[PDB]
Amino acid sequence: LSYAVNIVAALAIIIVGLIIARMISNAVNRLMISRKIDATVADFLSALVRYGIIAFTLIAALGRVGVQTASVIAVLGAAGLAVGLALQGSLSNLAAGVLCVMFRPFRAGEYVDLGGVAGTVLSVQIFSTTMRTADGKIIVIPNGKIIAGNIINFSREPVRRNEFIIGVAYDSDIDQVKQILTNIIQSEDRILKDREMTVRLNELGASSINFVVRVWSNSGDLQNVYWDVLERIKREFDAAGISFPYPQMDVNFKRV
Amino acid sequence: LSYAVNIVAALAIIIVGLIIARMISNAVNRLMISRKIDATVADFLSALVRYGIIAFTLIAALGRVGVQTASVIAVLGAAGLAVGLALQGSLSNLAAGVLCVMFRPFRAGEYVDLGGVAGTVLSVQIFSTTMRTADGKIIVIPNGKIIAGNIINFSREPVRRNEFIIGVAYDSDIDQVKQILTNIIQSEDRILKDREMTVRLNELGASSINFVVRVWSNSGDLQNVYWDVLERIKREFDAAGISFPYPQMDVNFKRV
Amino acid sequence: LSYAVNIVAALAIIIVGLIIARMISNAVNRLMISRKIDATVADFLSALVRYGIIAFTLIAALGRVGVQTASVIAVLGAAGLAVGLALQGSLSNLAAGVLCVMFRPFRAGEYVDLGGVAGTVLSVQIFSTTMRTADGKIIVIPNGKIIAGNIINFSREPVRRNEFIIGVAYDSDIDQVKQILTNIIQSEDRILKDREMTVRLNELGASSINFVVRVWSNSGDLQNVYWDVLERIKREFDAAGISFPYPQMDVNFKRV
Amino acid sequence: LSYAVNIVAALAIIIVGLIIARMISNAVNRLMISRKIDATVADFLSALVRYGIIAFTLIAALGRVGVQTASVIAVLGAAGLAVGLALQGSLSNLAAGVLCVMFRPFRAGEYVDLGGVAGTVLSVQIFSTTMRTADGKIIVIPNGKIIAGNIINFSREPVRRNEFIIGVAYDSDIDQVKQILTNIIQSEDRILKDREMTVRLNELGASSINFVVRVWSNSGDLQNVYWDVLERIKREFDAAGISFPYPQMDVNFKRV
Amino acid sequence: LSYAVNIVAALAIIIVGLIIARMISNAVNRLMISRKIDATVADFLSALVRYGIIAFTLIAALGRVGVQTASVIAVLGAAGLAVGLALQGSLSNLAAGVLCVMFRPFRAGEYVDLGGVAGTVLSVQIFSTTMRTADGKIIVIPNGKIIAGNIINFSREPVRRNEFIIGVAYDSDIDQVKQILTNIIQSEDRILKDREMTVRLNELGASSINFVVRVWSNSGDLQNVYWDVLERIKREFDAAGISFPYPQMDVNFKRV
Amino acid sequence: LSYAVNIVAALAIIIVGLIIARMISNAVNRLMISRKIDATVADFLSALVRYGIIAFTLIAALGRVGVQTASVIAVLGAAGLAVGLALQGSLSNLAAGVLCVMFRPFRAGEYVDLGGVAGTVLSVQIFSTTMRTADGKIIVIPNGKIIAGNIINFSREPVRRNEFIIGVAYDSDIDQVKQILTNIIQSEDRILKDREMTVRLNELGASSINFVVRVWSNSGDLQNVYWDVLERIKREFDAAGISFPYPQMDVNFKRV
Amino acid sequence: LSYAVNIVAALAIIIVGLIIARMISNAVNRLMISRKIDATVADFLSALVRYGIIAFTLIAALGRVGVQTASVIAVLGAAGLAVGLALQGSLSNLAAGVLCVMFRPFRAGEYVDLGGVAGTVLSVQIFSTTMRTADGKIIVIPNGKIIAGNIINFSREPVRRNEFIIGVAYDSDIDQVKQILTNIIQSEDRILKDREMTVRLNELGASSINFVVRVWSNSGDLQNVYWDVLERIKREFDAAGISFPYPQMDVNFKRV
Repeated sequence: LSYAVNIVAALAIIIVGLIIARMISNAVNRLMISRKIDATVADFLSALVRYGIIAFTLIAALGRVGVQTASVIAVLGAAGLAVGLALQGSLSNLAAGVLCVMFRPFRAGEYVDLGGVAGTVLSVQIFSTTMRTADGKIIVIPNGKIIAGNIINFSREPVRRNEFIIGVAYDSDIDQVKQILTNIIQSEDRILKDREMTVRLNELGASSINFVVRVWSNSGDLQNVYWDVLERIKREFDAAGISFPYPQMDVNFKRV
Repeated sequence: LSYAVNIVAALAIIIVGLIIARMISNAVNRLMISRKIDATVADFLSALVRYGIIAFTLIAALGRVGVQTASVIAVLGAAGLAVGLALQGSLSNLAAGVLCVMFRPFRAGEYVDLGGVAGTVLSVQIFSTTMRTADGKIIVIPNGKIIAGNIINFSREPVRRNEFIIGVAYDSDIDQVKQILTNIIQSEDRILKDREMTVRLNELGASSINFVVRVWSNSGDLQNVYWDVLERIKREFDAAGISFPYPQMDVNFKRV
Repeated sequence: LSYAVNIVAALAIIIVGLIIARMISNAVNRLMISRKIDATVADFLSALVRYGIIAFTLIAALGRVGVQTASVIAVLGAAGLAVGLALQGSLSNLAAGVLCVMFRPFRAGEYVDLGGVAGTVLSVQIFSTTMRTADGKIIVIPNGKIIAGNIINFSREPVRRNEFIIGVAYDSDIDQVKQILTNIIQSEDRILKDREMTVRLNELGASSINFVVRVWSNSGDLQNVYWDVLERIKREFDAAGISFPYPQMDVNFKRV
Repeated sequence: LSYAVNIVAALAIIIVGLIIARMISNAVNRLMISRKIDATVADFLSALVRYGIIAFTLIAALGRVGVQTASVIAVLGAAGLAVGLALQGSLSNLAAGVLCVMFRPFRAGEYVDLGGVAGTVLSVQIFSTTMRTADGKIIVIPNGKIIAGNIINFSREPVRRNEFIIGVAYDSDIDQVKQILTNIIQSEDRILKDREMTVRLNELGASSINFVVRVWSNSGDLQNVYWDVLERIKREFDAAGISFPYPQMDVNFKRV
Repeated sequence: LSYAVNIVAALAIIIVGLIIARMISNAVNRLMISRKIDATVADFLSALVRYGIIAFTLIAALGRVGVQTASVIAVLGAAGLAVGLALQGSLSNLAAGVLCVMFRPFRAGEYVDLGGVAGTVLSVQIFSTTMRTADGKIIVIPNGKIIAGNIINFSREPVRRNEFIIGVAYDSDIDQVKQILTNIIQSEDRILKDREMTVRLNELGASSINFVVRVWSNSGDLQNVYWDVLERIKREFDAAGISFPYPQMDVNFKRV
Repeated sequence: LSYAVNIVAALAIIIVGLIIARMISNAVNRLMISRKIDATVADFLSALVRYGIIAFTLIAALGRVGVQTASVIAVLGAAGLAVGLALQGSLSNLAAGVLCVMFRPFRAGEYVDLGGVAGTVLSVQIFSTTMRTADGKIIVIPNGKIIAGNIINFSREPVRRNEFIIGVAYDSDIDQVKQILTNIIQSEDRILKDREMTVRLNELGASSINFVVRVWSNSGDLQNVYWDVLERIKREFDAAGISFPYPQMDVNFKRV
Repeated sequence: LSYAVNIVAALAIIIVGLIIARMISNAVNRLMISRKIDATVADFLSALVRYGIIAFTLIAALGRVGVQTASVIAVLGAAGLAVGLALQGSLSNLAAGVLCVMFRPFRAGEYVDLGGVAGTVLSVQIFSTTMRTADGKIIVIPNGKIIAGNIINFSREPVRRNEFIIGVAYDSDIDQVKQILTNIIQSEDRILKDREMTVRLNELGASSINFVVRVWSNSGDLQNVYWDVLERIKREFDAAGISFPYPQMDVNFKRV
C-alpha cells in the first residue's frame, strides 16, 4: 500500500494551503486598510483571495489522491453556486451598506423618507437600516431596498419652507387679506426675510377664495413657525372681520 | 469475466466513500459548532461537504465501471440543477430564517407589521414565521418575504406617543381650549412630562378648528392613556361650554 | 459488415441498462420510505436516480455505435432543458404541495385567506389546492402561489374576538352607555370573562360618539355571539332612551 | 477528387438518419399511447427523440465532411436557443393546456372567473382558452396565464347560496322583520331547508337597520330564487307596514 | 511565402460556402412553402440553416489561416449573443405575429379590447398591430404584448345582449312596471324572442327601486336597440304615470 | 534573449490585425449601405466584424507570447460581459430607435400618447425620444420604453370624432331636444355629413336626461368644432326654453 | 529543492506583470482622453485592460507553480462573478451617470420631474443625482432609475403656457365673459401675443359654466402671470356683475 502515502501528502497540502492562504489574505487587507480603501471592501476583497487560495489547495490536494481535477472545479462550482443563492440578498444588502455609509445620503440623526416610510435614522448596519418613526415605532429597512429607491432627506438642507393655504369668503377685501397676512409674516422674526415671501390670491375655490402664503425659515423653526403663524392668522382675521367660510350652497326652493 | 471484478470494486468505493464522507462532514460541523458559528449554518455548510465528498465518490466509483467521468459531472449537474429549482424558495426562506433569529429585528412576543399584515409574533421557523392578529387569526408569512420587506416593530422601543386630533367650533376661545387640554395632560401621571407635550391649533378646518395634542407615555400605557384622555376631553369640554361641531353648511335660500 | 455487431451490442446495453436502472431506483425509494422521509420526496429523489442511470446507459450504448459521447451529454442536455421549461411551474407547485401537507399551516376543513380569496379548505393536491367559498363557489389555487404568499388561518386558534363599534348621540350619558354595554356582555355566557372585556369611548365622531366593545368567545360562538349581542344593544339602548343618531347637519339660513 | 466521396456518404447518413429517426419516434409514441399517458405529452416527448436522433445524424454526417464535431454542437446549440426563445410562451401555454384538460378544474360549459374576467367556458385549445361573457363578448385567455392564476368555478358545486341585505327603518319591530323574512323563505320550496337559513339583524347602519338573510338553493335556482324572494320581501314589507327608509338627515336650523 | 496560399484558399471556402449556403436554404423553404407550413416560419427556420452553414464555413475558412477553431465558436458566440439581445423584443413580437394571423382570435375588422385599449383592428404586422379607436385615434400595440394578455373580441359572436337598469320610485306598482317594460321588448322586432328576456325587480336601492331588463339582439342591432328601447321606456313611463325619482332625503328639522 | 523576438512579432500582428480589421469592416458597411439596409444597422453589424477580427488578432498575438489561447477567450469573455451589462439598456434603446424611425408609428410632428404621457413629437434619437407637452414641458422618453408599450397616435388619421354629452331636465321635450341638436350639427359645415351623425337619448340620469351627440370632422377642425357647437347648444337651448338642470333633490320634511 | 526556484519565478512574473499592466492601461486612457471620448468611459475601458493583463499574469505566474491553468480561469471566474453581483447596481448607475452628463436631458439648475418626484437639479454624480424640492427637501435618485424612466423637464423650453379655468353662473352673458377675459389678457404685456390666446366656453358644468383661457408667456413670467391674471379676473368679474357661483341645488319640498 505504497500508494496510501498520497493520502498523507493530501493532508500536508491542505494544512500548508490553509495557512499559506490565511497569511496572504491577512497580508493583503493589511495593505488595503493602510492605503484607505474601506474596512468592509477590504475584508470582502481579502476573503475572496483567502477562499480562492484554498480552492487551489483543494484542487491539487485532492488531485494527488486521484480526484480528476476537472471534477473538483465542478463540485466546488456547484457548492459555491448553492451558497451564492442562499446568500445573495445578503451580498446585495452588504454592498448597499457600504455605499450608504461611504456616501451619507443620509447620516444617523437625519429624518428621511425611504420609500413610503419615514423616520429618524438611528444606524446603518451590515444588511439593514434602523429608523424611529416620529411616534416611536421602529422600522428595519433592508440596505438593498434603500439604495435602489429614492432617498428623501428632510434634514440635510439648513433652511426650509412652510406653505399656508388660507381660505376666506368671496366678499372679503382682497387687498385687506394680503396686508394682514403680509404684516403677520413681516413681524415674525423666525421667517427669513431675504428669501421668498409669497402672499397671493391662488385659487378661486368651491366656497372660498384661497390665498397661498409661502415663507422660509431655519429647519428647526419650521414646525413652530407654522403653528404660531396659524394661530395668528385665525386671531387677526377674526378681530379684523374676515370670515373663514363654512361650506356653501345655493338652494333653489320648489313647493310641489 | 475478469472485467466483472470492477463491479465489485465500484461498490467498495461507494461504501468507503459514503462512510468517509459521513465522518468528515460530521467532523467538520463538530468544529464549527465548537467555535460558535450557528447551528443551522453549520448543518448547511457541513451537508455541502457531505454531498460533495459522495459526489467525488460517485465519479471515481462509476469511473471504474467505464462511465466516462465527464458524463458523471454532467448527469449529476442536471440532477442537482433539478433539485435546486424545486427547493430554492425553501433555500431562500431557510436563509431568511437564520438572519431573523440571529438579528432579532423582531423577537417572539413583539407586535409587528410585516408588510401590510400585523400581529404578535409567536415563532420563527425554518421557512415561515407565525404571528397572531390582535383578534385571533393566525398568519403564516414566509421568512423570505419578511426579510426583503420593511419590518415595523411596535414593541422594541420602550416609550411611545399618542396623537389626539380634537375639533372644536370656530367661535371657541383659542386660549381656553389650549388650557383645558394642557391641564388634562398635565394631571395625567402616565404621560411622561420630560418629553414632548404639544397642545396646539393645527388646522383651520372644513367645519371645525382642529387642535393637535401629542404626548408620550410608556409603551404599556399608550392604549389606556389614549382612551382615558379622550373620555376626559369630551367631559371637560362639555362642562366648560366648548362645542364639538356637527358638519356645517351655510344655505342661501331662493324662492323660484 | 462485422461492425454491424455493435448495433446489437447497443440494444443489449439499453435493455440491461433500463432494467438495472429500474431496479436500483425501486431499491432506493424502498430504503427511503422505510426510514420515514416522505412518499413524494421519495418518488421524486428516486425518479432522478432512475432517469440518471438510463442517462448513463444511453451514453455508453450509443457510444458503442460511435456517437462521440460528448454529443450525447449535449443532446440529452437540450432535451432535458426543453422538458425542464415545459414542466417547472409544475415542479414548483409539486414542491409547494409537499411543504403544505408536511407543515399543515392550514389543514383540510380550516377556513383560510390565501391572498385575497378565502374559503374552507377541501384538499391539497399535486399542483393545486381546492377551497369552497362560504357561498358555494369553488376556487382552485396553485400550490406555488399559496406557499409564497401570506397564509391567514381563521380556524387553527380556538378562541377569537369580536369588535363592536356602536355610535350614540353626543348628548348621551357616557357612564350610562358604558354600563348598559358592560351589563350586556357581563350576562352573555358565551363571552369568555377571563379575557379582554373592553367597553370604551373610542372616537369623537362626525355625527356620533363612537364606543368600542371588544370581547372574546370560542371560535364556534363568535358569529352568533356578535349577532345576539347586537340585537341586544339595539333593544336595550332604545328602551333605555339612548339614540343611535342619523347623520347630522347644522344649516345656517340666509334669505337672499 | 476521391475525397469527394465523403459528400455522397454524408447524404446517405442523413437520409438513413432521417428515416431511422422518423421510425423510432413513431414507434415510441405508439408505445406511450398504448399505455395511456396523454396524446399531447406523447407527441411532445416523442418529437424530442425525433429531433434528438437527427441531431446525432447531423453531427456524424457533417463530421465525415470535416465539420469538427464540437462546432456542430455549438451551431445547433445556438439554432435551438434562437428557436427556444421565439417559442417558449407557446411551450408554456402548451403545457398549461395539458394540465387544464387533464385536471378539469373547469370543464367546457362551466361558468368561471379566470383572474378578473369571467364567462362560460367553450373550449381549451393548444395555447389559449375561449369563454363567452354572459352578455356575448368572446374572451381568449392564454393557457399559461390561466394556470398560474386562481381559478374560480361557479358551477362545479351543485348547491349555492344567496345573501340578501335588507335595510328597514330604525323604529321597525325587530321581531316582526325576522318573522316576515323567515316566513318568506320558509315557504319558498326552492330554498334547501336542511341547510343554513340565517335571518338576522346584522348592521346598525347609517340610516337603516340592516338585516341579513342567507339561504341555500340548487345552483340552477339561485338566480330566480333571489329575484322572487326580493319581489316578495318588498311586497310583504309594504303590506305589513315596514318602511325601507330613504337616506336620513337631522338638520339643525339657525336664522343668522 | 508558400504559406500565403492558405489566404487564397480561405477566400475560396468563403465564396463557395456563401453560395452553397444560399442555395440550400433557398432550396429548403422552397420545400416548406410547397407543403403548407407558413411563409414566415419557413423564412425563419430557413434563415437559420443559412446562417448556420455560413457559420461552419467561417470556422473552416478561418481555420486554414490558423484561427484555432475554438476561438471562432467563441467570437461568433459573442457576436450572436450581442445581436440576440438587441433583437429579441422583435423576435418575440415576430412570433406573436405568426400566432395571431394563424389563429385569428381577432381578424381585421373586428372590434376588440387588447388589455385596456379597444378599437377596430386594421392590420397585424411583423411586430405590431394597428387598431382604430371608435373616435379616430390610431393605436399601435406590440404583437408580443397582445398575445400574453387577454383578448376580448366584441364581434366574433353573432348575437349579443343589452342590459338596461331602470330606477323607479318606491311607491310605483311593481306589476305595472314589469308589464310596460315587458310590452316594450315584446313588440321590438330586433329583440330575439327565442333567447333570454329578463324583466325583473333587481335592487332595493338608495332612492329608487331598480329594475333590470336583459334582452338579446343581433350584434349589429345591439346599439340602436338600446337607444330605441330607452327613449321608449322614458316615454311610456311618463305617459303611464311612473316616476323616475330624483335623489331623495328625509330631513328632520330642529329649531335651536 | 532570442525568445524576446516574439514580443516584436506580437506587436506586428496587432498593428496588421487592427488595420486588416478596420478595412474589412469599412468595406462591409460600404456594401450594406449601397444595398439599402439602414445606416445604423450597418454601423452596428459592421462594428461587430471589426471587434471580432481584433478579437482573433488579440488571441493569436498574445498566443505568440505564450498566453495559453483558452485564457484569452476567457479574459475577453469577462471583459465583454462587463461591458455588455454596463451598456445593454443602451443597446435595447438603440434598437428601439431604429424600429421607430423605420416604421414611423409616429413621425416627428404628430401628437401621441406614449404610455401615460402625451405630447407633440420632436425627434427620435439614438436612445431617447423628445416630445413637447401641449403646455410647453419637454419630456424625454427612452426608446426602449416606447417600443414595448402601446403607441396612441392622435394625428395619423385624417378625420376624427367629437362626442358631446348634454344633460337636460326630465320634463324637456325629447323630440325638441333631438331637433335642435340635429339642426345645429346639420348647419355646421365643418361636420362631415357623409359620416356618423348620432343625436340620441343615451342615459336616464341622476338629475338629468343625458343626450349623446357624436359627429365627425377633419382632424384640424375637431377642437374648434367642439367649442363652437357647444356655445351653440347652450345659446339655442336657452332661447328655446330647454333647461340644463342643477343637481336635484326631493326633501321630505319632518318637524320633530 | 531546485523546484523551489519556480516560487521565485512566480513572484517575478507578478511584479513584472503588475507593472506591465499598470503602464499599458495608463498608456491606453492617455490615448482615449487625447481623442475626446469621456473621462469616465476612458477610466472604465482602461481599467478592464489593467485587470485583464494582471489576469493573464496570474494565470502564467501560478502556472509555473503547477496550478493547472484551467483552474485559474475557474477560480478567477468565480471571484469575478461574486464581485460582479455585489457591484452591478453600481455599474448600471455608473453608466446612467455618463449618459446623463453626456446628453444633458436635464442640466444642473433645471426643474424636472424624475418619475413622481420633482425638484431643481443640483448635481449628477457617479451613481446618484441630487435635486432640491421647491420647499427644501433633498432627494437622492439613483442614476439608473432616472435613465430608464421618463424625464420631464420644466425649464429647457424658453416659453410656456398657463391654463385658467374660470366658472361663472349659467345666466351670465357668454359674450361679456369672453370680452372681459380677452381684454385682461390683451393688456397683460407678459403674455406673448404672437402665440395661442384661447378664451372660450369649454364645459357646461355641474353648477357653473366653465370658461377656459390659455395664454403663453416666457418661462420666468409663467408663475406671476398666472397669479396676476387671476386676481384680475376676480376683481373685474365682480365690478362687472358676473357671479362665480357657489354649488347649486334645486330642492323639491314635500310635507309628509
